[PDB]
Amino acid sequence: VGAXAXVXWXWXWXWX
Amino acid sequence: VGAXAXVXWXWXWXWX
Repeated sequence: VGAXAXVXWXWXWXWX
Repeated sequence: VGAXAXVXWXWXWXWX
């Protein structure tokens, strides 16, 4: 949860 | 996985 892969911004879910 | 809470750097596990 933050940034990278998973939740937050980047890839996976959320934004990015 | 990246930064924040969980895996990576910050809090949880890894570093920080």
